[PDB]
Formats: sequence, structure tokens, C-alpha cells
Amino acid sequence: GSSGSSGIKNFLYAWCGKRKMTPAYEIRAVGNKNRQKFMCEVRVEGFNYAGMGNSTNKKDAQSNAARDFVNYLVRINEVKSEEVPAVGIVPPPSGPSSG
Repeated sequence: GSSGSSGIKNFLYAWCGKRKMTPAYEIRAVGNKNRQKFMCEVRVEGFNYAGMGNSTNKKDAQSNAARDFVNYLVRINEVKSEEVPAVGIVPPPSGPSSG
């Protein structure tokens, strides 16, 4: 649908809510004024790490930040990767794109 998706943002929020916590997001604007980009960080109380993301928009930047903090929860074995949803974002091809 035209609103995109929110599965990894909802997964971190639901994981926090099953543990009596709430995730805290933090955002910065970067790049060209007409062709703007955004960076995102996300943190949770009692954890020293911050998951990091970026994109052309705040929603995809939050989804990358959420995926990297949920990945950290697998690096410390507080979450199994088998439960974690796909981020919904893919990189551009490494070849020419000028025409």
C-alpha cells in the first residue's frame, strides 16, 4: 500500500512493551536542500548501544535504526534472529545510472 510498512519499528516497540520499556528515537537532517536526506539513531533504557540508520526519508531511516538495534539484541542474545522481520529496504546497483 501507498503508506509503506512499519514491521521492524513495531517489532522493537512490541519487544520493549513485553518488557515494560519504550524505545527512544533521535533524528538528523543531512544532504542537499532540494534533495534532502535523514539519519536516525534508536536507544532503550538499560542498554548502552544505539542502532543506526539513514535514507531519503525519516521512516526508512527509523526502520534501518530499529533493525540495527534489534540486530544488537541478537548480538547480546536477548532476541532470536528467527523472530525478526525484514527491513523492507534494498541498496541501489553498483553500475552507471545517468541514462
